[PDB]
Amino acid sequence: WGYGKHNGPEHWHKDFPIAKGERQSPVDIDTHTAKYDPSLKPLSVSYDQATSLRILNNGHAFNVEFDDSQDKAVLKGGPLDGTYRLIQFHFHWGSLDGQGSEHTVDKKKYAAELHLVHWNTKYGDFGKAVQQPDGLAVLGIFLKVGSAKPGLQKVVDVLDSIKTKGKSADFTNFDPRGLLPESLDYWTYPGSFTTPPLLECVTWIVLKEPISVSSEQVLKFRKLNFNGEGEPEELMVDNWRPAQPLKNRQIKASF
Ligand SMILES: CC(=O)Nc1nnc(S(N)(=O)=O)s1
Ligand SMILES: [Hg+2]
Ligand SMILES: [Zn+2]
Repeated sequence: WGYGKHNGPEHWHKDFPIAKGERQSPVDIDTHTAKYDPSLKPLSVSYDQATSLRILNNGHAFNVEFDDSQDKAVLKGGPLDGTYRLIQFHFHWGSLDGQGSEHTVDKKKYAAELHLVHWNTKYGDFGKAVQQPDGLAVLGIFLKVGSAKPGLQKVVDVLDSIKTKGKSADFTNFDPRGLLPESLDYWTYPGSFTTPPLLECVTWIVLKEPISVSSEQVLKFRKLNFNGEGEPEELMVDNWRPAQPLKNRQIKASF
């Protein structure tokens, strides 16, 4: 599967029939139809103990991986019941600044989207959490092009080392708190992974406020490759899935 004409999102249903399911992601967030729900609690992001391990180009995005053997970096509160552990974060971006996010807000696309993936610890490991309707919680953050985000720079600087598919580099002591917006206001709805296998195990929490990154920072993302070393070079750009039918789900807003 991939993102090109012949293996892109419109073809994914043939190998993963869940592509046409009832709670697929991403979706367009219509701000006027979202329901303010006053019983939604504040989010609790406790990332002071986080331990990053490595950064990896996996052929469709680059992931920073975290040590999740202990409650080191956790998400709770919000719409969640239970503690969810951070296992990795990745981005989806475009070839041009006016496209790149997966979720849109009143049909507006942003330059990129950050996903911080968490799994529900009551299920014991990640592989069990993908068997449950509330197994995962992904925190989504929009990126707009503007001033440099200083906290993103270590990530941008290592990208040359993992240019092609399969490469990795040790990436310790990166603090994910430098990627968070000021406000933790959010929208939440029940959804899925946005890449195959597209499992419907995710409570999505999409933050209202985007973070700014510079043009130079998002250009470095665009220099990555989909292909492996020694293959024809395919630039890793536009690795996003288009919005899916909300199909009678309700988007709740914390504000
Ligand atoms: C192993 C893993 O994390 N897989 C994911 N697949 N899609 C994801 S996304 N784009 O919805 O955050 S995370
Ligand atoms: Hg599931
Ligand atoms: Zn993602």
